[PDB]
Amino acid sequence: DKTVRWCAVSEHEATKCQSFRDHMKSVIPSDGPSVACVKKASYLDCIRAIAANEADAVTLDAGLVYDAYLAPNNLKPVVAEFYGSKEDPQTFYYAVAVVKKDSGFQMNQLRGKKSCHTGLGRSAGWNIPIGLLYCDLPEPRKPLEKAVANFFSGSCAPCADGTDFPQLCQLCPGCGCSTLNQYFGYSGAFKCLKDGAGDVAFVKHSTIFENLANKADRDQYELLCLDNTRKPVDEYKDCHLAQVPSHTVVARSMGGKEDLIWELLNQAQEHFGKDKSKEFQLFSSPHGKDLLFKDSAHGFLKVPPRMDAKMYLGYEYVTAIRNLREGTCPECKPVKWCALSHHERLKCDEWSVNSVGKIECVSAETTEDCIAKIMNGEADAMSLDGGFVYIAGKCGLVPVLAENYNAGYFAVAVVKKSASDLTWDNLKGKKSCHTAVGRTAGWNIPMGLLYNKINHCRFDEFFSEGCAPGSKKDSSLCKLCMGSGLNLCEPNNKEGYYGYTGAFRCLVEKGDVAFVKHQTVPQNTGGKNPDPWAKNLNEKDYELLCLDGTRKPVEEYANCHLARAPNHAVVTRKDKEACVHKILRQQQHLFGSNSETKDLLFRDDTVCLAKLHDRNTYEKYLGEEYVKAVGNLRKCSTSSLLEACTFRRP
Ligand SMILES: [Fe+3]
Repeated sequence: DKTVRWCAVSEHEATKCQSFRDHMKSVIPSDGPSVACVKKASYLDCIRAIAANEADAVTLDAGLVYDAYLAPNNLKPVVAEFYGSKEDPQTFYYAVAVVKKDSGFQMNQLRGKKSCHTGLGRSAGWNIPIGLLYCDLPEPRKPLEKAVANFFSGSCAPCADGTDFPQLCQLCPGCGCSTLNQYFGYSGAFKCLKDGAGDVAFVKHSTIFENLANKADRDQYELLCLDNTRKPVDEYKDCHLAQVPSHTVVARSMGGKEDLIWELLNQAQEHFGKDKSKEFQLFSSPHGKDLLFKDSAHGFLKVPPRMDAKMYLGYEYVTAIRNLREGTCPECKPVKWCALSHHERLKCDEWSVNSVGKIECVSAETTEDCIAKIMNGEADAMSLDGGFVYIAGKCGLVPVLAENYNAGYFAVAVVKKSASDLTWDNLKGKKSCHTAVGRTAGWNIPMGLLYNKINHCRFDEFFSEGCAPGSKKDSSLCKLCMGSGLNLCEPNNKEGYYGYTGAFRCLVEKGDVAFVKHQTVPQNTGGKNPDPWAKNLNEKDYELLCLDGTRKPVEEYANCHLARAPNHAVVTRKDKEACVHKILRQQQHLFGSNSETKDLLFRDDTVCLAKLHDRNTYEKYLGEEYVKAVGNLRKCSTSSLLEACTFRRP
């Protein structure tokens, strides 16, 4: 059967689920999804039912999405409700801390201030901010209200126990837990800030825009960012306490039935969603409000399949809620490097013991997996080609240090000297060799420039065929690759045409043009590479294509390159930027210019790890022209990590 067992948490919900069930049968054909209805006592019982394979799907708030993820439940987000409208779907809100312009303090200076909260137990106004501040609170941290009462000098915390903790009600005596209290709710807590009762209001990104129509007034307010800087109120995407999904359908991590759940809900919205005007409506009920889904919902969006709960909720949210649940606080130290192979891990392990605890190791199977571990705190750092820096950046990470070899390396187009027809001005129908799709030298620069000439990124229809590792297996740009079985066209070492050397090899054996870096040909000719494919080559037999339309010798790269590559760079989270900057310079003065295979963790061209100063953003580090190019190449991107991050921040 293709049945989705929907979990209801009340009798009114099960009634709506049964109506849902019955109406779907009229509009979905026999080979299509159907609905079964399971009634449990609570959200938590539903989570357990689904983990136990007694049900399949339930829609949850953020907090319960977190509970659902924890062992032994192991559920994940699969479909999101959206709001507002189809043109600009709203899936998330942002919890923010709003303050007055010129009030003279940062997030790490909130102790002693006056706070305005929407209400005790509410997410944006209490659980998140207090969650994030948890370890700043004085001991004993239980009971929580007492500890908060002794952190802020006074507050309005609606619904708090002012009798036992009067500080929490200084700004709203009684701590009224209703609209009768002028400082209750989102508009209430903002008002508490605006009227000068408090110094900080813990509310939503939209709260200020709903209460202040004129920009001139909003310019008198700012937001506290967790890096202890301030930003304008319309920049909440880069300055929030947490990003929070409004309502999320979850399901088993393995065994599903993700695709069935989406097929069901997508067809349900199409026949019974917003403004469909049938007797049955998905987003309302005669039996009650917010049954199964929120009545305000306008539809559903499929959650990208790479997404897990921690990535969906985000690192900020998870930190906040972890603190609340676990109640654990520390008493700088170990940087967790991410390895991508057994040989990367072996160098890392012996680095760890050589560093004396200062460095530790974690491994993942691909770069993206390693990036995701950095985003969620399972790891802290790794070094990346410019193309992965962009992806890391879109995913919220920052570059901290750049690999130096000597402005960085040159991306060049290599060709065989014999075939003296080839020029940059027309490579249409020729055979191309790339390091990998999405890398600086192999793709982003050359195809970036190419995009401007042809105005599309279907490069498998420009070149006759090629090898560009990471392409779709049925693409003409996997035809020249050499990997066997499942390894064919894979962006890793089991594919011999992957990477700088690989792409040059590809040119030598099969291609017409290879997109690599300036030192690749010199290093793989003249006997320096002893492998049979390179041993007997000399660099004089290869030439570079210049932007002119002319050609030049390989040593002449400085006047015959496509563009300057931004260097490979170490990336991490903003909250570890300082510690990573410190520990690596302290480690490279000990183990720098003063791997057992090739280019493990860092390139072997790397002489030092260099300061970035003001270029600690992916946009500022890569430069605008590089970012523009990659932007245009996304239209044809197949990176599932990038798809997941962009779902959360388009
Ligand atoms: Fe590179």
